[PDB]
Amino acid sequence: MKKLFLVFWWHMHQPLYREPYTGEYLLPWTFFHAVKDYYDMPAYLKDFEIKLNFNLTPVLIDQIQEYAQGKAKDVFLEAIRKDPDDLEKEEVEKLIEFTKLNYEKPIYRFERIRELMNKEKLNREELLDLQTLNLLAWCGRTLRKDLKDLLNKGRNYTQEEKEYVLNKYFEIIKKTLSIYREIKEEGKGSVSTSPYYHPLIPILLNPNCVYETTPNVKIPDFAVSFREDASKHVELAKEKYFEIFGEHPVYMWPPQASVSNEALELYYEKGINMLATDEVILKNSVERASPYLRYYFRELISVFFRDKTLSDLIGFSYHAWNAEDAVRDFIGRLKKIHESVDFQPVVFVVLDGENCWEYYEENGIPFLEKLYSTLEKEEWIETLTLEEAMRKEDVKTEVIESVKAGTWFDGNFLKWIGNKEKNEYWKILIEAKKKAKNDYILVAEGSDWFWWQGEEKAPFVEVFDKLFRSFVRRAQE
Ligand SMILES: OC[C@H]1O[C@H](O[C@H]2[C@H](O)[C@@H](O)[C@@H](O[C@H]3[C@H](O)[C@@H](O)[C@@H](O[C@H]4[C@H](O)[C@@H](O)[C@@H](O[C@H]5[C@H](O)[C@@H](O)[C@@H](O)O[C@@H]5CO)O[C@@H]4CO)O[C@@H]3CO)O[C@@H]2CO)[C@H](O)[C@@H](O)[C@@H]1O
Repeated sequence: MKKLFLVFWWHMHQPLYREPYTGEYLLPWTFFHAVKDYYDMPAYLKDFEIKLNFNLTPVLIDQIQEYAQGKAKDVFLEAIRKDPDDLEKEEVEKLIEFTKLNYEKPIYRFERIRELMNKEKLNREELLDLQTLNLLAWCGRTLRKDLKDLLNKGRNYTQEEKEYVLNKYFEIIKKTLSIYREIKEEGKGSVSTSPYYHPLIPILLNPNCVYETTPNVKIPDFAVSFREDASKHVELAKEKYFEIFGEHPVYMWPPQASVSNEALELYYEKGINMLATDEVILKNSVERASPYLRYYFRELISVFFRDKTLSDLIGFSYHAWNAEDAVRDFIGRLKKIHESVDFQPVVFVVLDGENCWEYYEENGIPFLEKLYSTLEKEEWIETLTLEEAMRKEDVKTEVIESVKAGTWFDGNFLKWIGNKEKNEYWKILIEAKKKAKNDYILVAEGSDWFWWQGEEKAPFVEVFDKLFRSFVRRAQE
């Protein structure tokens, strides 16, 4: 039987939201995505006989452990936790703006939220509901079955009921990293990591990588070298992986799929057997390649290229469709790949594993449950782990010699460098690295800080600029 080999690689990352001096988490994005996706995505493998693979960044690992140890001083979560009678006006405005940002996401479709937002003034019992419903909107698949009745109530929540939800939420956080260990040991999937603080390795190694796809951009004069710090990102991530899993990582996802001939060399010298990047880089780098093949880079390392179409469909398109339609579309495009090639194709599906689900109905649980059940019965599709895909001899392999540096965002680095605003953050980093006396410089080399800068008016970009400038300052002391 000619088979199609499907590889799912779910990338999970949250930049360090913890302000260095105050030790306060200024955004609750780690807590809400952990209680909703970080435990629940692998928990699918307990109920579906398929293979899924996950990528965890070290900085995400650090935050979840702090939240699981009760040490994270989340300011927003404290506004949820407290009785509304102890709530200052600023915290109440913070709660209402958080609800306004998510008001139109399907996971916030609670009738009570319609009322309370249309309400001009709010009493304590209404504020308790704005807190509790805000927590309950971010409920993952596991606890959605457990707290079904609280979720069915929809209103008239109490302080004790909200605190019960919160303890149940923290139990999931305490169980999160064990499930990644469990699915790795059980063979139900492979776990990978990225360089520690999600940096852009091609830029740190040689900033001239931006001109390979964007020749007339203006980048800041890099008067300092970041090549040593680039190795530290890879090297420290292997130790965090060894801490959690007891072995060194052999598979790594380059942050934002960023690859260069130099990064690939570095990943080879630090022991990475395989990495993955986007189809755009393949089309820029090699003449008429297919993304359905294992690739050897100069015999040193193995590179797989993701399917941009299928991955973006889940990441951006399928949320609008009914669940049955999206799954049928997905299998339809897989059936066309099967007939497009005269070999047994490998189809790599890589995307962020947490951010798309909030825009889906019921946090995407129906779509995922129909996709995993469909994939269970379709026998021309075999889901694989990254390790199984590495050892499989039914996957055609070709050797390539070069790549053109880029990312999965248009094949260029323009989302992080190129304009005056983005270049401001690099000039700050370069000048600070000249004076950097601690490793908080590595936090400031994270990709997220540069992403939010100057693109458009966006949510809580203030908070990102505060942390960047805080990490930079603490890096020079
Ligand atoms: O810009 C218009 C555009 O986006 C709109 O969505 C906005 C959301 O409605 C809003 O919530 C806003 O706020 C958050 C986001 O919700 C939250 O998740 C926050 O946290 C993380 C991600 O969770 C995390 O995964 C990480 O993501 C990385 C990703 O892992 C990596 O693979 C790569 O893709 O880069 C991502 C960023 O580096 O980091 C972010 C933070 O860095 O992110 C936001 C900041 O608070 O998010 C959207 C901003 O507008 C609407 O969808 C629509 O108007 C448009 O499509």
